[PDB]
Amino acid sequence: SNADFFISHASEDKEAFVQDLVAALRDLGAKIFYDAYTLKVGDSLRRKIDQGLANSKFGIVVLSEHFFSKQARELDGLTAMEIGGQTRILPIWHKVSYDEVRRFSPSLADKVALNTSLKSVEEIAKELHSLI
Repeated sequence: SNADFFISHASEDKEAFVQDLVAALRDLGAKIFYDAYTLKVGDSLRRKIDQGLANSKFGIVVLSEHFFSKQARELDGLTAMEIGGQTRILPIWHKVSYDEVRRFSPSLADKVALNTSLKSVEEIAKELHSLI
């Protein structure tokens, strides 16, 4: 577990917010990996999460509109608990509404998480760095 955090995200967010979160956290002296953790349609969240947790202390999942679009009701209880029911995984809500999160997964909407509409990338990096 060399790195402090690994960031799993949708490709559409990688340059815009993942990129600032990575830069801001590195600026504070934290080790982070974002190259291998982009999510593509057909990827297994479980496998990517286990892969990342084998090389890092914690994991970050960027919950944006793109992440939800890319990712079935029957299995929502299983997949949302992989994002929200893990002690070492912290989700970040990015540019999403409570009703959107609830529409994709009722289970996820009430789980404790960071939110970019409440803090700057710098405030989020400082708060994430404290947990380390």
